[PDB]
Amino acid sequence: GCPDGWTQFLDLCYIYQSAKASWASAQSSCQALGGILAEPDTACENEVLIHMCKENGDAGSFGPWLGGQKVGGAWQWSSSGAAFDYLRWGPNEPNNSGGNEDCLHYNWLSWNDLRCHYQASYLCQRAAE
Ligand SMILES: CC(=O)N[C@@H]1[C@@H](O)[C@H](O[C@@H]2O[C@H](CO)[C@@H](O[C@@H]3O[C@H](CO[C@H]4O[C@H](CO)[C@@H](O)[C@H](O)[C@@H]4O[C@@H]4O[C@H](CO)[C@@H](O)[C@H](O)[C@H]4NC(C)=O)[C@@H](O)[C@H](O[C@H]4O[C@H](CO)[C@@H](O)[C@H](O)[C@@H]4O[C@@H]4O[C@H](CO)[C@@H](O)[C@H](O)[C@H]4NC(C)=O)[C@@H]3O)[C@H](O)[C@H]2NC(C)=O)[C@@H](CO)O[C@H]1O
Ligand SMILES: [Ca+2]
Repeated sequence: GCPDGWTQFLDLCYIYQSAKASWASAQSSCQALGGILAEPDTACENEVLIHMCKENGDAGSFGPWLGGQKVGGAWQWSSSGAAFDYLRWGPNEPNNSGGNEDCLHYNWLSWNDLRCHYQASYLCQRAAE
């Protein structure tokens, strides 16, 4: 079971929220919905979020926040501290442009590193009931 207006995949529920929110603000928003920024650590979870991005007309540059973060030099999922294993970086990413690209988001439907105060839409996940 997933809540109404959310998209189901295996044991997860996702939702796209149109916003102009920093990564931190987006996290706070997902937490109020009982969830977290989406952490697509499998190829198929990414395909589902990508489909949602296309559905919401957010398939180009400065696509939505995801829950990956760069702590020091290490790319990891926020909720778990897990180092990225499966990767979905876009071509020539990550590139750390301007030196402060410490948050994960979709850029042209691929992962990119972006400055965390950039204002974007966001994707949340929660456990299915
Ligand atoms: C109001 C006003 O006038 N404001 C302007 C303000 O717009 C402007 O900011 C610049 O805006 C432009 C236009 O949106 C930006 O250009 C696009 O950037 C996106 C975002 O990704 C880049 O930027 C972020 C940082 O913000 C960074 O995290 C990413 O890594 C990426 O940086 C770039 O990485 C490249 C490798 O990935 C490097 O080689 C670059 O040097 C590096 N850029 C920087 C700034 O360091 C980006 O996605 C866009 O790229 C698409 O479009 C171009 C042109 O068509 C293509 O050449 C690209 O290949 C890419 O196209 C897409 O590529 C996909 C695969 O990658 C394909 O799947 C897609 O189909 C294809 N899509 C299309 C439509 O062809 C742009 O490059 C830019 O970042 C802003 N800043 C700068 C400095 O340019 C500022 C700046 O002057 O001025 C204000 O006045
Ligand atoms: Ca980048």
